[PDB]
Amino acid sequence: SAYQDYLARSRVGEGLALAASARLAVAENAASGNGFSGGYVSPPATRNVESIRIDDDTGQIAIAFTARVAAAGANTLVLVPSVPDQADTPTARVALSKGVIQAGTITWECFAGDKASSSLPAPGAGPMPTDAPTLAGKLAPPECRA
Repeated sequence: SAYQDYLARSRVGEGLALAASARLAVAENAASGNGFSGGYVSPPATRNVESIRIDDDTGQIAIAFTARVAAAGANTLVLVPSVPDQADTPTARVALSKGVIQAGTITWECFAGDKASSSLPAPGAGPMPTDAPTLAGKLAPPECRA
């Protein structure tokens, strides 16, 4: 129902905001050439957010929501970071490179479970999720959707 979607979307948006902590951790580790989950302490679990985790190799962030939001196994959103292949007049986007000093601006793309390709502006597509998200796009903000 439209009303049920409203409840879920509000809570999913809160989860995405709470994941700012992880986006900052990934950026700090990228700036120092460290594994991207290094030093990251996720905030307390809430009634709506079960966990926020960082992939140490790619910097992808997985947000798992509680059953208040979506069923188990259909409850995860993924945020994918990328950088331009070169800062000046890029021709493509590339996944983060573990161990490399990368202090430039990171672009994050949100993927819900039904989003089958990257949809970023110039310089083009970002990487796909490593672990696939499972949250239905209808429950997520529009830029996470197919």
